Amino acid sequence: RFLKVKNWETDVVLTDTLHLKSTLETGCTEHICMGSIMLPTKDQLFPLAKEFLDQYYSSIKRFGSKAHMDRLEEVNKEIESTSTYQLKDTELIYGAKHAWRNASRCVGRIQWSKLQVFDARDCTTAHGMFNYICNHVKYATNKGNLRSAITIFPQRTDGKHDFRVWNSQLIRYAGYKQPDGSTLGDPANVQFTEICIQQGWKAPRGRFDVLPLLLQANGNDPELFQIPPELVLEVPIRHPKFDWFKDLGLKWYGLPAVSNMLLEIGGLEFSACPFSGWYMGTEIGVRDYCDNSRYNILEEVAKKMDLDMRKTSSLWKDQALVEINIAVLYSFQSDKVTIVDHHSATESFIKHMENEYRCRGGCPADWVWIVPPMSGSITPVFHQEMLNYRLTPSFEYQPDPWNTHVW
Amino acid sequence: RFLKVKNWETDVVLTDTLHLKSTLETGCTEHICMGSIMLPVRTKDQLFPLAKEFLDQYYSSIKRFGSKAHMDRLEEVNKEIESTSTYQLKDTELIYGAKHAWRNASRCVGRIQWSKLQVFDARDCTTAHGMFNYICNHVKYATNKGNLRSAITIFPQRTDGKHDFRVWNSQLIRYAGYKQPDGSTLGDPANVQFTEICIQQGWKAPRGRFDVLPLLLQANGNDPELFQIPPELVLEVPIRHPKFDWFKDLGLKWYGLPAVSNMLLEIGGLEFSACPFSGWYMGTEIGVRDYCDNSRYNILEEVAKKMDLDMRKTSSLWKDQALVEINIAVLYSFQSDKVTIVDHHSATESFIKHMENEYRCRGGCPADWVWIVPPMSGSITPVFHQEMLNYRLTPSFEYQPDPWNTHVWKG
Ligand code: HEM
Ligand code: HEM
Ligand SMILES: Cc1cc(N)nc(CCc2cc(N)cc(CCc3cc(C)cc(N)n3)c2)c1
Ligand SMILES: Cc1cc(N)nc(CCc2cc(N)cc(CCc3cc(C)cc(N)n3)c2)c1
Ligand SMILES: [Cl-]
Ligand SMILES: [Cl-]
Ligand SMILES: [Cl-]
Ligand SMILES: [Cl-]
Ligand SMILES: [Zn+2]
Ligand SMILES: [Zn+2]
Ligand SMILES: [Zn+2]
Repeated sequence: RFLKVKNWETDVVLTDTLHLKSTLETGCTEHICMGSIMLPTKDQLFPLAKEFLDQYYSSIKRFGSKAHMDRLEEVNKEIESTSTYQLKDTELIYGAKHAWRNASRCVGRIQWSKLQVFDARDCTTAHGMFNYICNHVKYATNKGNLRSAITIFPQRTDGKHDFRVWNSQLIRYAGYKQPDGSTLGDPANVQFTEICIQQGWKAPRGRFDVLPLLLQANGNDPELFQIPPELVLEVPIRHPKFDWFKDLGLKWYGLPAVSNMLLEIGGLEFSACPFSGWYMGTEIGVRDYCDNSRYNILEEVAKKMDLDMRKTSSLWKDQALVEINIAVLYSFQSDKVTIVDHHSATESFIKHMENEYRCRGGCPADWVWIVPPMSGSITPVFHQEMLNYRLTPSFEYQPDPWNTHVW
Repeated sequence: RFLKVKNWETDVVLTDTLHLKSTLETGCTEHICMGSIMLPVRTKDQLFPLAKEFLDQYYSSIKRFGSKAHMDRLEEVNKEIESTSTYQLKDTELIYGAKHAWRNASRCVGRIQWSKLQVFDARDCTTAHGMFNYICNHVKYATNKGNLRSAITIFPQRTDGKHDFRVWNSQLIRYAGYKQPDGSTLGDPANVQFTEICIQQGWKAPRGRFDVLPLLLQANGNDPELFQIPPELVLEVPIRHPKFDWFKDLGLKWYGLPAVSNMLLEIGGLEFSACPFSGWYMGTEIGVRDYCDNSRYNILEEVAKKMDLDMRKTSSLWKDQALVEINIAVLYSFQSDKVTIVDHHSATESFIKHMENEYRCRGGCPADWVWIVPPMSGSITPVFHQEMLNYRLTPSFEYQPDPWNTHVWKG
């Protein structure tokens, strides 16, 4: 009921009391831990509404006030009548900021209160969606000086009028299977690229083709739109000491913008809610460049470095991995595009977590994701025990729309 | 029930049925996952089912389930429990149990080797002097002049909890740590408390950076006694780097035999509180944890200085660069001196092959991702993208409290 977490580097011990407000399931049981599994009605809605409105009213120091009670009744009334309800703007901004606050897999949550929420609940068409998105992209990008944002489209109704961004991120590179058997571009986006072509996109068939947006308004069939190239800030990748690095032909985009998740606030479901921040360097240099199912360039970089690749024990993979990550950071910094390295991001997070422990009573965190995908042990999060539990408002996974949408 | 795990690199999906045999708890609930928490006398009543469980597994493994030998063994154990409150394992059962506790060790990446464990039965041991002899023998055998062999030594089981055998050392071989008055630490900061006990017990500390600790050994619940391991039995490797000639002048060395001696072995409900076991090192345990943890030798700054990296900002990745160089050094030194060691790529690759084979033949392989993923370069190893299920099978190794915390002193 009071839970202790220890830091094995500093001996510091912290007490979590926030977990007693956990609600959704973890996937784990007393018999089996699923901590490393990536995906482990009117009657239903009012409790969720109440739970949310109670936390909102508590947060502005107005708990049990007539204004609190009157909103509970109003929402109760509207649920009884319409089977759903509408959030006040203040509630929407609170709910969104808190869904980020509660994202146990996010190392960047120190920034959670500074989120810019764009309310797009008046949107009715895919063209309208496209406009809201370009606006979000321009605002978030800010000529390289990135600002966090989320844009919130209309909430689910019957579940057959869903708004969805079919892209998994607003900005991402196409993937194509070649007669050769190999893959050109990003292998992660092969499927989504084919649907784009099936829908009518003229693919440039290159290595770094920014995908078009495929947008679904009001449950209608989704539509293609090209983001104005001038709004997609990209960074060519060079290394501060290896001149040959640039020749590998590498570049990436400055804006990480997740667009396939669902935002849940007070039982209400926001199926299109793209949100963006800025990159931690390892996301591009370790995952995007170096996963075997991604650009997979470790081999080619190690070769240009003339490392000995005869035996794994030379740590050639590791040497190359560092230099690739050095080059990413260097390139973003030289072009004045916001980026954070994993030492700085995790130090910031440990500061955030201690802040949350004193002020909120805990900070749900998923160690498997919070510890960076390289040099884990030499970052201050490795030795930090974490408790992982689900608080609402939250971001949730949802299935890809092509598996569900009826044409 | 069937449980699926996926590999996000290869899309290979595996099905777990072995979790149905799980017992003890994880610490987790449907409301809270404690997957990253490091640590979240038995009655006749609880003992016979534990024994039966174990002997059913044992007789299955040998294709003799339900046999006359099986049933006679259940009955023989049952009555021994009735009349003595405990029972004795056959040697065959002990070997099987120990091998399985390793096979079931969800935090161990080295499990491909589980079936080749040399088991030394020390249940006839009665004194600390006897323990010391058993341990020197274990060390000499396991070390094998640098061609390392896995081994475990098993001392008598717990009886009433007042007569425990305990190795007070957390590992058989480890370096002393000394807190200086100015607040610095000489040698290994992990062993300061234990070093202090040793000294209090009469150990004459050399007070150097790499002093091999004496063994502190408790037999039959008696006060523990000090013994120095013969230096000729302690294999050590001077650490140097294949390209950087100044690396040797850091004065680093490490011991070749990792030998955990503070855990408890549970088999068939019996508790073996002194069961030191050893294998060989994965390079990162020395180069990442032992050398570069801030609470350990903490040499990252010194190495980076000598390399003349840009240390003005974390974003040059100077710490990562030095980390890789130190780990390169450790593996190069070990290989050159022909002392068994495994790099993290080869170890995790072997583990994945082990794990898949365990799914085919056993219906699962419980694994703790937090420990299985190496402490550097996680994502470029094949375990990072591997979903794992963590649950507890017996026989097992368990944590137990440090003995200076519970021991009743006799004087
Ligand atoms: C401001 C800069 C931000 C940074 C540096 C950052 C960092 C990260 C990282 C590194 C991960 C996954 C671990 C990895 O990729 O290695 C992640 C996950 C996540 N973040 Fe952030 N984040 C930022 C902003 C945001 C914002 C603005 C939101 C929402 C408003 C958000 C919500 C999430 C969620 C829901 C996940 C989990 C995604 C999933 O389960 O797939 N983050 N974050
Ligand atoms: C043969 C070579 C072996 C290798 C390379 C190896 C490797 C490792 C590593 C790397 C870890 C923890 C992860 C880390 O420290 O970064 C570990 C943990 C562990 N291994 Fe092994 N292992 C070996 C042999 C053994 C043997 C012989 C046993 C027992 C019979 C054993 C049982 C365990 C246990 C119980 C843990 C968890 C320790 C704890 O919770 O503190 N391993 N192993
Ligand atoms: C808003 C925001 C900003 C920012 N800078 N970064 C993000 C996360 C984006 C992200 C995108 C993808 N495709 C995969 C992962 C990790 C996928 C993963 C992680 C682990 C630990 C294991 C595994 N199998 N997969 C993270 C969001
Ligand atoms: C028999 C054997 C052979 C072999 N090569 N290695 C071992 C494991 C030895 C070991 C010893 C210590 N002191 C700490 C750890 C990990 C400590 C740790 C890991 C993680 C993931 C987090 C954390 N806080 N602490 C492991 C046993
Ligand atoms: Cl990405
Ligand atoms: Cl990934
Ligand atoms: Cl160690
Ligand atoms: Cl550690
Ligand atoms: Zn769990
Ligand atoms: Zn990856
Ligand atoms: Zn450590």
